Amino acid sequence: IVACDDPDFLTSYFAHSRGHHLSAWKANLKDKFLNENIHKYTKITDKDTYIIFHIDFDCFFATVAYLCRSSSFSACDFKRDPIVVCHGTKNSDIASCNYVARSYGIKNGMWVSQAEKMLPNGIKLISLPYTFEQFQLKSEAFYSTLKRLNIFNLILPISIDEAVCVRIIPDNIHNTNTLNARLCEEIRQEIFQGTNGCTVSIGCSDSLVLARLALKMAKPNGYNITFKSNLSEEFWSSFKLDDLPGVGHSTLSRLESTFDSPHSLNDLRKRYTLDALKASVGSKLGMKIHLALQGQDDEESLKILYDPKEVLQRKSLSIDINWGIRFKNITQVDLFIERGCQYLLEKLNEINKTTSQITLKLMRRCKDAPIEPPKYMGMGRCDSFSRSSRLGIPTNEFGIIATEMKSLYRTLGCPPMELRGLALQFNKLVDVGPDNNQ
DNA sequence: GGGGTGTGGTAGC
DNA sequence: ATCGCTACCACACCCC
Ligand SMILES: Nc1ccn([C@H]2C[C@H](O)[C@@H](COP(=O)(O)OP(=O)(O)OP(=O)(O)O)O2)c(=O)n1
Ligand SMILES: [Mn+2]
Ligand SMILES: [Mn+2]
Ligand SMILES: [Mn+2]
Ligand SMILES: [Mn+2]
Repeated sequence: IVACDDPDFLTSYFAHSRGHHLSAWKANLKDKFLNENIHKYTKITDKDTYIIFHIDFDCFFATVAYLCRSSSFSACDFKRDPIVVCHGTKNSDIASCNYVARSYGIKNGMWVSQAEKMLPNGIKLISLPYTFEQFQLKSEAFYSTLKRLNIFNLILPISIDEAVCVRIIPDNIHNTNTLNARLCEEIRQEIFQGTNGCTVSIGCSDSLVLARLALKMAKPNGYNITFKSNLSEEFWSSFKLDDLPGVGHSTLSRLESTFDSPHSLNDLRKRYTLDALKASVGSKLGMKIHLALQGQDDEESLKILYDPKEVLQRKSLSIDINWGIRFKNITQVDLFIERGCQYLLEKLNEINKTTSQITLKLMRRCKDAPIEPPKYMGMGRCDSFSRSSRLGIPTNEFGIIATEMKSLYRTLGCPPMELRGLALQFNKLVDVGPDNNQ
């Protein structure tokens, strides 16, 4: 048990934070792509016809945590009991629930108390601990399998549990659905054996947006092949609005009142005009949502195939800590700001870059929000503020960066005990070259 | 036109 | 108890 003002707080919070493990796994996957394909150039051109295999583990954490469960859960049955991965018993986020749990309508992200209340009496929720190293190991088996199979020209990290895999079809050869239906089976089986029992689902299409939607139609433990020539009302009607890329809870809300509450992608499909759509959710987002409702990708999304190196290169670096923030005085806020900058400088140095620009974001307790929110150590309800500072010459100096960071907090005006959350960023990054003379 | 900003949206949760 | 993390783009304005 470690308070925010203990020198050890950052290391411990990161050791238990599944969100931190997720972002770091993500980040390490993107660097290994940039080292593996440093002199390879098997990227996607417009001269290429390609198919997208979008591959993802079914209830990833839930599965790995069950497969590696301690002897205390030996009798747990993974297709018979609702299983969640979580820290706690009340206001603890469910990082992953199995599909037994999803029948009762439990979702990823809910709290244990909120998922328990949806089970009928006589049904027990099972809560497995996080198994972070096993998550990492299993993922490694997944990416090793994909590359070993020798059937993709580009393998794109999406996640600890996801990749977009591109196969180029030479125009001599002729692709068919039984050929496709059957790479899927090879992939699913090979990953199953390699992961010692984890299952993946695959969506397969001539577009990223259709492979994403197909992947969702395929889950659990299955695969869906849906090309643009296969589109039907039956397809669109099997999706809700935020199933679509580019649609989070706010865009979703905006669409639901500009178009008389569409309930399936088919509804939205038949009721929308491009121009009312732009005016409702924003023009660029609206042109992507319009493209997506036809199965076609956007130019912003296609870049990941044409220059995946430029897309997956890290253009900023940052930490976020919005849990357990309870400082009493400014001296403690500064020391923790200092310990954050040193951690970020460690990351900046491992990648041999400087930063031109930093940013501090913070969360401040809303004036009438309780000082302790329902969630233990939660941020509670907060307004956020941020400020940025452009540094003269790019640097990796702790003196300069930490001092400007503490000044950006001194400037935002937030009393130490109203602090509930901190974010520390390095924005513009420069590679350190061989010349360093003025 | 270019450059900047803080806020807010999506994505991967 | 409980561990609410990162990275990118879009936008509405301001500057020269
Ligand atoms: N709100 C969330 C969503 C996901 N995760 C973690 C746990 C997941 O196991 C992992 C992968 O995310 P996915 O979106 O792929 O969800 P799942 O793999 O758990 O289930 P599925 O993809 O079959 O729907 O990310 C989390 O911690 N909090
Ligand atoms: Mn998954
Ligand atoms: Mn996933
Ligand atoms: Mn959505
Ligand atoms: Mn997901």
